[PDB]
Amino acid sequence: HHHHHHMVHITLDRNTANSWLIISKDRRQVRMGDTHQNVSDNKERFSNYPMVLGAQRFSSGKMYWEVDVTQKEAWDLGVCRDSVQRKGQFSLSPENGFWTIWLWQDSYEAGTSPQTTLHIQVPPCQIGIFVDYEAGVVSFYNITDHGSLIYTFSECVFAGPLRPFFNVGFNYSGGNAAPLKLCPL
Ligand SMILES: CCOc1ccccc1N1CCNCC1
Repeated sequence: HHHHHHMVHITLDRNTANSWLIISKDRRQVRMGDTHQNVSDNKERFSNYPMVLGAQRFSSGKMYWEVDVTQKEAWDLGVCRDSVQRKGQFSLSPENGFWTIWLWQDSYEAGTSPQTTLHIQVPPCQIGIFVDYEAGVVSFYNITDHGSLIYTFSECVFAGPLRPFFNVGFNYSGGNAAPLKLCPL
């Protein structure tokens, strides 16, 4: 791909974070803490999952960013509507306002309903996310494998402003403590 030139500087929005998340001072890294992080509750926080949004809102244009997933066992990445449900249980689907891929139990899947199997020969350590608002496209790239395509959602119905979306995953195993990191441009 030649999408790198639409690079945007993403930072994480503390106010949207699940109360167990720890966001770095520079707002570029997030990990699961071992306990509640001593913040007050608010209507923006994701309550059932270790999720957080980017601060940036997009309603037009082409945008690209990269995320480091090194040594993680489980995570979700992509974009979502600003108006997604924050409280209780829900599935990641375009019908619910999410355009995502994930790693879970040694397999990669796209968050369609039902989910779609991904075919990745080189497990990625960094993922590139490309959004073309006008075209209705969200694409995922394997930076570890020379930028090879992972998945494209097309004919997307964004239906409002979009925010970068992250899930660091639980750490029931003791093997998923590593952070998600936004990579430099
Ligand atoms: C591990 C302690 O639990 C959480 C920690 C952070 C977010 C959600 C949960 N729950 C929500 C209720 N179901 C169990 C996990």
